[PDB]
Order: sequence, then C-alpha cells, then structure tokens
Amino acid sequence: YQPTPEDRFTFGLWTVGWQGRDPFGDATRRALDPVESVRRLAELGAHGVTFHDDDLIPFGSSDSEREEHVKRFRQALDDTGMKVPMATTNLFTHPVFKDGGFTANDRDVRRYALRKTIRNIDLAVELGAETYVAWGGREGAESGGAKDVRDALDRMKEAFDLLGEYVTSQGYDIRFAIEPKPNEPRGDILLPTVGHALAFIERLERPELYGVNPEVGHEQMAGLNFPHGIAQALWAGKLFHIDLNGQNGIKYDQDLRFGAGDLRAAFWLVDLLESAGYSGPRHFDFKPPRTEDFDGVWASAAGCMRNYLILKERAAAFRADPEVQEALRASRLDELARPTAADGLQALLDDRSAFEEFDVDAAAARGMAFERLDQLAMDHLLGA
Amino acid sequence: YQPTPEDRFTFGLWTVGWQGRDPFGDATRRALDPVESVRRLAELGAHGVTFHDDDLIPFGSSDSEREEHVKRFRQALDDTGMKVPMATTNLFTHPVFKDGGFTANDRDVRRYALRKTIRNIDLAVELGAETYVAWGGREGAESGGAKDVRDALDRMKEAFDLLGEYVTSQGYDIRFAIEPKPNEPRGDILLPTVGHALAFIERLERPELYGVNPEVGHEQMAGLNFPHGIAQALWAGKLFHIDLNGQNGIKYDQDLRFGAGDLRAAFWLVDLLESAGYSGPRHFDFKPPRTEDFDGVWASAAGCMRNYLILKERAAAFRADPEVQEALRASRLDELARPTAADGLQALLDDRSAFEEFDVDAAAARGMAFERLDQLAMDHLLGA
Amino acid sequence: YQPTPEDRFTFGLWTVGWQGRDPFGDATRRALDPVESVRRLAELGAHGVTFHDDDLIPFGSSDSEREEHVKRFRQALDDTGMKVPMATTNLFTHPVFKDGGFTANDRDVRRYALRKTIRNIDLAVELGAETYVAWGGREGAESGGAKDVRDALDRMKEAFDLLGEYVTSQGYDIRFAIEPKPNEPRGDILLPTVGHALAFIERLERPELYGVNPEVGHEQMAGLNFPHGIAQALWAGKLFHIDLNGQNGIKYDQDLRFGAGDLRAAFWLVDLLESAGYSGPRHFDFKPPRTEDFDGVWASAAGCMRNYLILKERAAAFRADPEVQEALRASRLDELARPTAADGLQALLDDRSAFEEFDVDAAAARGMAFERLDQLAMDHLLGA
Amino acid sequence: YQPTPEDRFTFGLWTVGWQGRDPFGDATRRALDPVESVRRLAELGAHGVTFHDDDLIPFGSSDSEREEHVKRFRQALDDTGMKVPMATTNLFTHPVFKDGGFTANDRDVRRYALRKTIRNIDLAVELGAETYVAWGGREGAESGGAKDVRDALDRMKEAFDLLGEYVTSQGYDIRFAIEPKPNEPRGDILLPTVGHALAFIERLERPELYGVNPEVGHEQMAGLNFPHGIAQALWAGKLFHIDLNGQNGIKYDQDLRFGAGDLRAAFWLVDLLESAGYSGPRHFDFKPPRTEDFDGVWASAAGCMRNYLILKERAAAFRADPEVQEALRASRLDELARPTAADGLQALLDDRSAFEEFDVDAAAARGMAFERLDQLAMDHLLGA
Ligand SMILES: [Mg+2]
Ligand SMILES: [Mg+2]
Ligand SMILES: [Mg+2]
Ligand SMILES: [Mg+2]
Repeated sequence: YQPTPEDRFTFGLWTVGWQGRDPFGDATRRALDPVESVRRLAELGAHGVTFHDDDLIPFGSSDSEREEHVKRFRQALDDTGMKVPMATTNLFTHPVFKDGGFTANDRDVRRYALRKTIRNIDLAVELGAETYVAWGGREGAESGGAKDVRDALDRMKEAFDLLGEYVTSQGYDIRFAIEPKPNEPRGDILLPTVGHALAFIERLERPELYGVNPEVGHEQMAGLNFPHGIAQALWAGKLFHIDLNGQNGIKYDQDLRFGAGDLRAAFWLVDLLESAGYSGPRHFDFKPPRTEDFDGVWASAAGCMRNYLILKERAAAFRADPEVQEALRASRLDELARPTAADGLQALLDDRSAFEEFDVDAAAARGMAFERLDQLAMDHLLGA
Repeated sequence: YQPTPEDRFTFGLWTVGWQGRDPFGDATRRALDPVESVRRLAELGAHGVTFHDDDLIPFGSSDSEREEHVKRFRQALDDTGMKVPMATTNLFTHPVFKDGGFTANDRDVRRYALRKTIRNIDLAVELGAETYVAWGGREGAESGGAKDVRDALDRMKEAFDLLGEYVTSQGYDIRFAIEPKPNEPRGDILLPTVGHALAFIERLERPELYGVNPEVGHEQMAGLNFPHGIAQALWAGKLFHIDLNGQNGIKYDQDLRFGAGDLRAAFWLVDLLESAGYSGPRHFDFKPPRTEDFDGVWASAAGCMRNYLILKERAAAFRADPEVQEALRASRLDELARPTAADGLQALLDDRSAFEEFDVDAAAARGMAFERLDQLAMDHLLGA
Repeated sequence: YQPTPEDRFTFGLWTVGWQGRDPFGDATRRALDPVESVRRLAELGAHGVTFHDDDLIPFGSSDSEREEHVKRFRQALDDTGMKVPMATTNLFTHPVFKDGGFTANDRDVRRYALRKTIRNIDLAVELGAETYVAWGGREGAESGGAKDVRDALDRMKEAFDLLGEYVTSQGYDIRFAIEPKPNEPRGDILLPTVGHALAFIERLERPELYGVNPEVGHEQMAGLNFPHGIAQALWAGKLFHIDLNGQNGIKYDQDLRFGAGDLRAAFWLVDLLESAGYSGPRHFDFKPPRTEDFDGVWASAAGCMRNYLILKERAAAFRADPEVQEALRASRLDELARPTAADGLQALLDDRSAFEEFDVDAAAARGMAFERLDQLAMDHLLGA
Repeated sequence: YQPTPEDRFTFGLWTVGWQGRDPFGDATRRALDPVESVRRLAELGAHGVTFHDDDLIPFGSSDSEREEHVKRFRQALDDTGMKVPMATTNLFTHPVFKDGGFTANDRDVRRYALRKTIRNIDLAVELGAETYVAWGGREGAESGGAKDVRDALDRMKEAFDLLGEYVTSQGYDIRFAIEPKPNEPRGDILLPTVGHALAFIERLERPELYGVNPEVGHEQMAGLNFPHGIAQALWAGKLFHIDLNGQNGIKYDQDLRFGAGDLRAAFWLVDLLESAGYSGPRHFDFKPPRTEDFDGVWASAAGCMRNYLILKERAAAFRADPEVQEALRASRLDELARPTAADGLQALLDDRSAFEEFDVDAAAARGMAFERLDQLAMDHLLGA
C-alpha cells in the first residue's frame, strides 16, 4: 500500500502545518516552513500540495517578501517534483472577515475580499493550479436578524460572477470549486451542503466555470451520506475537487485522517470514486491531532494515503468478485440502471402490466437480498 | 389570534387523521372519516385540506367505491367552503414500495409508481389542486451496495420528466413540489435537503414545472437552518409549497404542532414568509401526539394556526419598530442589500480603496451590533 | 468465523420476528412462530433466545392459551438445546401505556404495569432466565408540562424497589438490567443514557440487584461513544447485559445488524468486552431491514455473529502483536494504569517534581504517538 | 426586568473577557483587565464573578505578580460589592494538558494537574468561594487505543479523592461540582453527560463533597433535554452549580447568551429552577460572539440576565394561572406525584383492580390532554 505519483495524493500546507490551536488550547507544535512540508510530503509519496494565500505568504508581506516566499516554495517544488493543483484564499482568519468576505454586511469588506481573492488567483495560475477552491467559512450568522439570506445570496452570486469575468478576461484555464460546510465557525454557514452549493452554481452567469469541493467531514456534520452527495455531484458533472478526512458524527469538525471516522463510508466513497473514474487529485484536508509531535504528523499523513489504498484494493476486490456480481443481479442493481419507460409516456399509459394487471402482492413478496450483498461488502472490506 | 380564510391555513387529512401508530406502538385513536375532518377543520378556521390518494380512497377500491368516496368528500368541501390546494401520492406505505417508487431497483415497480401517480394527478386536477407534492420517502438505502445513486437519479429524473410531459400533454395548470427529507424511513433518503432538491430540479427537461416543498422538521433532522433554506428556495423562485410543524433537533421526525420545537426558528420563518410576501398556503404536516384523544387532536390543530398568528404579529412588530429599524442600519443590513461592485470589474480592480488603501484594522474594529439587534428580536418575540 | 455454544450469541424473538412495520409502512413479512425462530436460530449457531411477554404469549391470552404457547416454546428449546437467558416486559405497544408504564401519570396504569411485569418475572424464572431487562420506552414526554421528572423518578424508583422486594421475597436468582435510550418513541425518554441509568440505580433500596443493559445504537443516538459507556458500566460492576446492533449516527434508531453502522466502534467494543472477560450473552437486538424476505432475515442474523467473530479475531491480533504492545508503551498506556499518588496526599504536596521543578515545556514537547497506534489498530482491523 | 442582588447572577471572567479566537480566526477584541470586567458587570446588576486560576493570574507568574493581581481584583470586588462564589482550574489550555490533567497518560502530568488545582483551591477559599468546579475538557480521546477508560476512571477517582482529602484536611467549607461535556476539544470527553457524572460521584470516597455543574449547551450537544437532566440532578440532591447559555442543537459548543438557542428549553429550565427553589447562583458561561465590539459584549451579558427574568415572570404566571392549574389536573400531574403502591407489595399483588379487573381499553381511551396544557404554556411564554 505504498503511494505512487499516479495516485495523485495531495495535501494542504495547513494540514500537516496545523500547530494545534483549538477553541480551548494553545499550539502544541512549532510552525512548519512550507519548504519542509513539501520535502516531507514528497518523501511519503504525495504528488502535490495546496495552499491558502496566507499559508504561503504571511499576511501583510511586502512585494519583496512575497517574491522571496514564492521563490523558496518553487525551489522545493522543483527539488521534489511536487505539483500545486489547487489554491484558495483565506477569507476567514483575519478579524476583518468576522462577518464574511463575499457576504459581509460591510460593502468595503466585500470589495476587499474580492481583491484579495483575485490577487491569489493570479498566483495560483503562476504555480500551475487548475482548480481554485472557495470555502466561505465566515458567510452566515449566529442570529436571525444579522443576515438577510436572499441579499447575501445576491452578494455571493455577484462575487462569483465577478471572479468568472476575471478569469475569462485573463484567458485563464482555472475553474472554481465551492466547498460547502454546514456550520463552524458561524452558527450556520451559507451553502451548507453539496446540494445547496450545486443549486447555487446553476444561478451563476457562467455555471460551467464552477463545481463543488465536497469534504467528507462537512457533509457528515449534517448527518448526511457523503458517498450519496458525491454521487449527486458526479451525476451533475460538478465534482471539480474533493477533500478527504474523517469525522465521527455530528459534532465539531474533527478533521481526522482519512479512513478514521466512518470507515464504511470511506469504503463506499473510494468504491464510488474509483468506479466512476474520478480523475482529480485525492486531496487530504485533515489535521494531525494536537497530541502528536512531528513524527506523529508524518505518520498521520502517511495513514491518509495508506487507508485510501487499502480501501481501493478492497473495493476493487468486491466489484471483481463473481459472487458479488451475482448478488448485485440478485438485488436488481442491473435493473436500476435500465430506463423505466424508454417506450415512452403513451406506451406506459397503455401498458396494463403497469397497472390493471400488475400483481402488487407478488412484487411485494420479492426480497431485495440487500443483507447478503452488504455482508459480502463487509467480508471484502475486512479481508474475511 | 383567530384564523381567517385569507390566512390560507391548510392541513393534510393524514395529520389530524393520524391514528397514533409508531415504531413501538399500536393505534390510540380510531380512524377519522375525511368528511369529519373537513368539517372539524373548517370549524377551527382552516381554509383547506390536502390528501394522498390512499387517504381519500382506500387502496384497491373499485371504481364505484372510488366515486362514492370522492362524492362524499366533495359534499363536505361544498358544505364548508374548504379548498383542496394540493394533493400527493402514497408511494411509501404499501410493501410493494419497500425499495422505492420512482427509484425502486425493480423496473416493474417504477412503472407502477408512475401510473399510480398519474391517476391521482387527474383527481387532484378535478378537485382544483394547483400543486402536486412528491415525497420520495422510500427512495434511498440502508446499505451502500443496494442503491447506485447516479442510476437512481437517472430514474428519478426520468420519472419527473414523464410526469411533466403528462401534465403538459393534458394542458393542466398544476405544478410539482418535491419534498426533501434526509432519512426516515430509509437509512438515507435521496434528495435529502432543500439544496439537493433545488439542484436536481435544474436538471429536469421542464424545470419551470417543479419547485420544492420544504418541511420544517425535515431540514432540522439534518441540523440545518430552516429559515436559511427557505430563503434560498425563495431566491431561486422555487418555493412552491411549504410544510409547517415542529421538531426538537436531530432525531426521528416528530411532527410536532407548529410553534413547538424550535420556537425562535419558527419566529424567523414567519418573519421571512411574511416579509417576502409568500402567497401559498400555510400547510401543516404534523401529528397530534398519540397521548391525545380527539379533543386534543383539535386542540393541537388549532395551536398550529394560533402560533403562526402570534408569531406573525410579533415579527410584524419587530420590523415596524423604529428602534429595530435603527438597529438594522447599525448592523449594516442596508449595506448587505447594496451591490458590491455595480461599478464593474475593472473599476474594482482599479480602486485603491478596495486594496492598497483599505484600512483592515479600522474595518475590523467596527462592531456588528448583532447582539443588541437579536435582543430586540427576543424582546419582540416574548412581548417584553 | 462459525459460531459455537461458548460464544453465547443470543437473539430476541422480536428481532428476526420483526414483520417490517415502520412509521410509514405496513408489514413486509408474515409473523413467525417462535418455534420456527428457535429452530432457525439454532441452525445458525445461536445459543439462546429472549422474549417480551407479548412476543411469546399473545396479549390477552387465556390461561390455557398461555400454557399451550409456553409448552410449544419449551419443546423447541428442548429440541435444539437453546437457552433463555433473559426476558423482559412489553410496557410500550398497547395504547394503555401511551404515557408510560411505571411512570404513567395515571396511577392505575402504573399499578397494572407492575402486575404485568411481575407475572412475566415468574415465567422468566420458570424458563431459566437469570436477567430481566426493563426498557422504559414510553417513560418521558413530548412537552415540558406533561411530566414532572422528579415525581417520575420517584415513581420509577418505587416501581423498581417493589420489583426488588418481589424477587427477594420469592428467593429468585434473577437480576434486573435497565436499558437506556435517549428518545424514540417519546420525544425524550427518562434515563436517556448509560450514565443516567447507573446514577439512578445507586438510589434504589437494593442497588446490587440492578445493572444496565446498554444498546449500541441507543448511546449512538445521542452521539456518545458506546465503548466508553461500556467501560464506565464495567468500572462500576454494572454491566449485567448488552444489546448489540448497528446505527449510523444521530437519527431514528435503525437497529442494523451488528458490525453495520459504526464499524470502528464495533471493533473497539469487541476489544473491550473480550479484554475485560465479559461473561454475559452477546445478545443481538436488531431488525432485518424490511426490504428482506426470510432468506435475508436469516442472512442478517448470521451476519451479526459473523461480524462479532471477525472483530474478535482482529482485536485479539491487535493486542497480541508485539509492535502494538510496543506502541502502547510508547503512548504511555502502561502509565495510565499506575496510580497517580500511591505515596499519598502529603507526599504529593511535598514533591517539588510535581510543581516547582516540573518542567512543563519538556513534558508538553513529548508526543503521544496516538496516530501510529491507531494506524496499527486500523491495519489490524482491515487485515492489512 | 432589571437585575437585583438577590437574583444572584454571576459571570465567568472568561465569558465577557473572551477575545474572540476560534478554530478558524484570530482575536477580534483586546484582552480585558479583570478589574474592568468586575466594574462593568456590577454596573449591569450582576452579583458576582468566577475565575479559572489562569484568568486571574497569568500562567507562570511570580509570587509578587500573583499577589498584585489578586490585590487589584480584591479592590474591584470591594469597590463594587461583587462576590466570588465559585472558582475553577484551567487544566486545558497549556500544551502540557493536551492528553488530560487528572487522566493524562503521563503520571507526571497527573501529579502536576493536582498540584495546580490545590494551589487554586486555597485561593478560592481566600476569596470566599463555596463551590469549586472541575471541567475535564482534555480528559478523553480521539482514537480508541489511546485511552483505556477503566484505567482513566480509576485515575479520575484517585484525583477527586485526593482533592476531597485535601479540603477535609484543611477544614474548608468548599464543595466540588463536576461539569460534564460530551465532546470538544477531545473527540469524546470522559463523563460526557450529567448522568455519567452523577454515577461517577457515587463511587468517590466522600460523595457528599461532590455534585454536578451541568451546562445548558453541553447536554444539548448530545441532543439531551437539559431540564430533564437538571431534574435528575435535583432529585439526587447533587445540583451544586449550574452554567447557563444557549446552543442551537448538535454542533460545536456555541456558548450563546442565555435565552438564545432553544428558547422553550430555557423556559422549562427557569420554571424548574424557580419551582424547586434552587438557591445557587445563576451563572452564565457564554461568549459574546466575535462579531461584537465591547458595547456588544455588555449588551450580550445584559441579555443573559434579562432573558432569565422574562422567563421567570412567564413561568410564574403559568404556574399561578388557575386555567393551567386545572389543565395540570386534567393531565393527571397530581396523580404522578402520588405513590404507586403505598399499600405495599402484597396489597398490590392481591388487588384485582390492578390486574384481572383492570379495564385496559377504558384506561387507554383516556386522553392525556397534553396539547392543551402545552399551548397554555406557549401562550404564557409569548405573553399571548
Ligand atoms: Mg476543506
Ligand atoms: Mg411533509
Ligand atoms: Mg434493546
Ligand atoms: Mg461551563
């Protein structure tokens, strides 16, 4: 289960670089130089890294400090063969964004958040990123009167439309991926799920430029089925990026390593990505727990990739097993994939087998055989 | 707080008619004749009722039994002045639908579910309904291998497209409203939230024919903010119906009377519907607890309407209060409603006030004043 | 992974006998004769069955019907070698219990619930049960004014004290196990978690006669860590019974087969029961999904046992692995098991190494090595 | 609704002093001098303040710095008439406590956490505190192998027993209050609910010295009914302190002002505390949102008290209303308070009215009238 470049495993600088500050605790690790993280990730077999503007260039840097930070980072990339497939903006840490970036009630802040984004889009393109993620973690409210959501959606649409006009005007080959989250750090976050983000995108001026960046734990924070949401994003053609991690249920976002948290959901996720031929990076947005020293940071990162590869092997064995293929037919998964009424409306209307002569009790007596199928899946997952 | 016809309060037959069977208990009340429910609802000041096919006509009825059931119901409507604004299909109770209607793995069941729906669309139109709700409560799975979600979405789209072709072919003035729910009775339900349903609709052949029917408790079963989801549905132009009830958090769907459960969310909901000028029925999809006799059924139904009207009064007083209007300005709600960059992209790019000369620390020092605004809202809700 | 009598796997009659009625659906399977269930369970390698009074004897049976039902059941037990280690009362299905049994507001109902219980305690003893479970599924409320909880706890204590006096008066060797659940079918259930039940027991007149019967899914309905709660019950000496099943998070109680739901929690549960030498039955309180026919019922039941045995093997391999034993020492699990201050209070107070000369920064620099330990656990679970 | 000294409203220094750092954001407010907070709280009508050691004396202070900090604080208390009824230890912020204080796997850390606690117990007594809270926010785990919970409970018991021996040895009139929380900042926290804490206390050497400090939002993080848990703590005689705030469901702990979050639960809480004659401080453990400036901090704190007093008035009006008193009798709340079987076991056994001659169908036909009672409660809460 050793990673390869074709596995396309990628990590955010802020993942392994998380110093361990939480709502109730100070940092437990020193800050990492991005150069060190690139080298250590490469050694573990990662293919690339990602960044927020502020992870790579300290907020408020002069042009000369900006250039030096980028130069050093690029040297580490060149030294290792690491790629930068995705970048994003920090529109959440600085106090100025306490009510939002794109949907701050203050218009001056909205305009600033756009200009900060556009600056980093240019950098992302310089570094070869083809995806630009937007996580509006400050967009939302703790109280009902604070945020008129229709007006906030109008501002959010205006912001993303301006970004689309910008990339089009520059001739860039970069696309956007909107990352939903239901809550945390705001009491409620706007576009709280994959579904709300997909629906929003369809209202944009240039919807082809935007997809989703779903994150395992984010959908699980609302108790939703992550594989199901990924399926709807694939069905819509909008899975432009994915963030992989673990989460134990409906609680604060834990950002556990991938494979931890809901292991069976991880299995069905990998099965779906691999069956569908998803071609994007397998990006980990996780935090090594603050209990760990740097050895444990690198162990946790390695574990992300390892668990993906173990699950990949088990899912492939499941799908290739003739006994599972038989059980899939026994449960009529083949029939689910066939059109209900390719004969057309009128033919359906005229078909007595669909109504007057449909034997409902005979149909109801048929078992689905789902339990035997699921125990085959369990046996395969556990290597039993 | 006495209801009027213009309040347009409506109830499902299955609400006040719920006999009290639950996962662990037998019925505690006798079945109600729909005629009795129409009369009792009218006496309380309801404006209309709604129905599933099977609530009005016992499943498996002959044509003559069907006609008699409808005739009696229509007499009660005529006797009372009650309307029937919405109808829906039962595609969940009968064992034949144990794996779904429109997305059953068995194709024969899918075709039958369409024919059952189309039959009741014709009835709905005969009774003057302008909305047809679809709640796919059996669409989904308990296990991962049981349901390929992309194939199920293809079947779901095919079904709704056929229904759209049917209504168009008949020249009917009826539109569809898809009701999301995240889980229960399936482990996970397809289209689990307002967002997923909105996104799905945009993929239909005739998207103008479909909206959402959000239900208070359903979105709260995923821990989501119901007012926020209603706002996104209004923003999209897709709020075709609403189902009102109460829910205490993330648990089994409780179907409490409206106002019970999350009272502050109920307040912000009413504020939003009334401010936005929502024109549809205020429909209650609730269950009087099985602890109650029929006196308690009618009390619970009356309480639905009463709580809506109390909340309406308090929300209107909030919005009309000059002190609240001042607090809204103090929190910059007026600025949220103004375009970020009506000057355009290039002007924003050229505006040093948005970047080089934006004083981030001065902007960050500004309080939002959200707590004072929310305590005004609390004072108004409580009549303090 | 084939079950043996020493595995002591047991099943409730109402598990495999669940006909499939849910909040939104009719039965999908015919009722099973208890005799058939005993025979089929035995064939799968179960060691015993359990029952509610009403599962074995139809409610309202004459004395002669009661005797015949028991006679047939006993013949099936004798024919198979199956045991009956536990019994319980149905104080939830009949409408009379809609506000509770032991804590019904009506005193007449409370007295009846005690008499119904005592009758079945005598039967349980006749059948050789050594544990008597009490699940107060109707004890609680949907609204705040309905149930004064201090008065209800007084009634609950009075009821359990009377049962204790009864068993003591008869000289029976049976003990009670109180089964917590947080909600469903009441909005909130009294004694909602293992902790609340443990605390309650300590207030009883004869606390040695009562323990807990924790159920996997019940604690997971409150988002709690089931292994942790089992650990506290073991620490208290109060784990008198356990109910095994699966649950996917905070939602309606799903009663999935054991191993489904939170698989990693299942692994840590089995590890804990086996490490602690738990000696009671491994009882499954689950429902084969209503999608299944009887073949799927028996498959689901077999899967319960299979998953327990796979997990047992993997947990034992984890604990026996010298690399894991080393990692446990590296994470200081050995030190957690050593007294903080066996030297005593005054010695601790006088120990400068505990205060003035404790190097907090050196201590804080030490990693816990928990991630490497957990990835060993993951590798073992998956057989990697 | 203006606060008075007899209202006994108290606040933690860390509440109004929270600078606004969260998992994704820097501070938005400057640090407050404790002196300023005492004066501002007093002006709003608070009666007292509380503290962690580290809120009053910067961690690592010399003896002279410690004395000066305490002297200034005491002057502010004397200047205002503010009391200090409760104190507590910070055993969570410093990296040394990343795996716990009392249950850290490292024994040296456990001993240090005891010595840090004991130092501040002496200070608490000097300042006149009669309650000493313990919130073990770092006690727990993210992974299953990291923490043997039985061993951790042994260490937790050892620690609390040593603290009990210490206070007894000094002749102090201070008692302990253990504050449960289910998760955050650990993945799972030990003693996660009121129930688990109550049960734990009964195992201590001197259980009379310990009670619980339940917090509204903490129990609501597990989806539990806070009023119900407070009722069980009162029933046990163990409500030694309470922490008041708001929470919107099962999510990260929000620490909203009291009255926000679940307003109806707040109403039933106040009703219960006032009806039971709870005599302790009404302590607010909340955080003014980081959106606010200092004006909003003081507004949020004022709102805590205001909402308590509005709710107190409405609950008292509910209980005094003859119509509610009649509805309580109609729902048999009076009968819930009467013993089930003061006649004794044998009399119950011999009572045919409890069994052979109990008319179950007549009893089941009786409505509980809970909906009318709850709508009276709603009407009273809203002043309708
Ligand atoms: Mg992410
Ligand atoms: Mg509905
Ligand atoms: Mg059970
Ligand atoms: Mg607290």
